Amino acid sequence: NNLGTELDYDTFCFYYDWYGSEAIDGQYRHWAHAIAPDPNGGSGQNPGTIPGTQESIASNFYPQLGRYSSSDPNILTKHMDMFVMARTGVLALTWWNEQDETEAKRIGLILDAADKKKIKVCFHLEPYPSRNVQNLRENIVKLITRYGNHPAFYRKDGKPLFFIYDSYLIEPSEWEKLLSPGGSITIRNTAYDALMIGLWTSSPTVQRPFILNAHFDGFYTYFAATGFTYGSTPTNWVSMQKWAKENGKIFIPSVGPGYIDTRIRPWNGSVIRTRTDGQYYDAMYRKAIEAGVSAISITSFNQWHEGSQIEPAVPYTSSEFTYLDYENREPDYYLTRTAYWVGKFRESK
Ligand SMILES: Cc1cc(=O)oc2cc(O[C@H]3O[C@H](CO)[C@@H](O)[C@H](O[C@H]4O[C@H](CO)[C@@H](O)[C@H](O)[C@@H]4O)[C@@H]3O)ccc12
Repeated sequence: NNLGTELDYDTFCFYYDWYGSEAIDGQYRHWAHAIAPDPNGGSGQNPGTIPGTQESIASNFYPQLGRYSSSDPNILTKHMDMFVMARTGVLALTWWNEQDETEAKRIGLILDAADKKKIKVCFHLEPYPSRNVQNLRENIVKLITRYGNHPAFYRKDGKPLFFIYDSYLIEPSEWEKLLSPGGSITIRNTAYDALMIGLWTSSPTVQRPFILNAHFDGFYTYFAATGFTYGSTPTNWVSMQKWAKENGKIFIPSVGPGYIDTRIRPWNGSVIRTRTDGQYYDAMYRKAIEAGVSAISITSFNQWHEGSQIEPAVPYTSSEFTYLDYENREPDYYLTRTAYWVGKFRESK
C-alpha cells in the first residue's frame, strides 16, 4: 500500500515507562516528584515535593489519560494507537537498569503491545550507578538475549540499535574497548553487535574526536529545548550532518514540541521553549529534515516533567495549579502534526 499513513521505521520516539498508580504500583510513581533545589540558591533550601494527587502532578501539562500506570495494559494499547497516529515506527524505551521484576514485566508488556501495531522497540540506555563499558556490555548481552527474538525488537539492516545517554561521561579509551573492532571486549563481529548512537552535547572541537575515538556508529542530540547545547541548536545540524556523512556516522537529530520543567525546577525558567500552537515543533522538525538526515528522534512521547511530550494533554485547572495545555490546538494535535512531518521526512528520504 501507498496511503501515506504507514509507520516510519527511521523515526524514533523517546518513551518513558516510569509512571505508576497507587492501585496497577503501590504509588502514583513519577506523578509525585521532588522539587529540585536551585543550584545557585545556597544551602538550607527546603524545596518540597509535588504529591502526585489528582490536583497536583509533576508536570506543567496534564495528561488526557490521567495519572496512568506504565504497567497498565489498557494504557499501553492506547499508547500504541497513538504511535500509529503519529506514524512513529520505533519506540525508544528509556532503560534504567532497575534489575527488578516490575521492570522486566513492563518491558515485556511494552514489546507485546507494540508488536500488535507493528511498532518496534529499541532501548535508550540511561546512566545508572557505576555504568562502565564492562557492565554496559553485559547489559547489552542481557537485552539482546532476553528480547532479541521478540518480533517487536528493532533492527536496522540486521543490527540492534541503542541510544546512549551521557556517553561523553565515559572516556573514549574505555569506549574503544567495547566499540572498536579490535577492542578488548568488543561487540563488533559478535552476536551482540549493535548500532551505538552516542549523545553529542558540546562543540565539534570536542565531539568530533570523541565520536571517532570512541567508535560510535552515530550520534543524537536529545534535548527538546533549542540552544540548550551545541548539539540541540538546529542551525548546527547541516554542518553536523556533513561531518557525519564524511565520517560514516549516522546522525539522528532530536526534535521536540517545546520544553518547560518549572513545576519540578522552579528556578529553570531560562530553558522554557514555548509551543506557539505547534510553530516551535514545525520549525525544529523542518530543520532536521532540511539537514538531509536519514533518521530522526523525537523528544518526547511522554516526558511530562520536561514538558516535551507529544502525548495528548487536556486543559485542567485544579485548586492547586493551573496547567498549560495545547491552547488553540486539540489534545491529539502533536500526534497528527508528527504524522505530517513524518510524511515530509519520507518524501525527501
Ligand atoms: C534542563 C533540561 C533541558 C532539556 O532539554 O532536557 C532535559 C532533560 C533532563 O533529563 C531527562 O532526560 C534524561 C535523558 O533521557 C534522563 O536521564 C533524565 O532522567 C534522570 O535524571 C532526572 C534528573 O534530571 C531524574 O529525576 C531521573 O530520575 C533520572 O535519573 C530525564 O528524563 C533534565 C534536564 C533537561
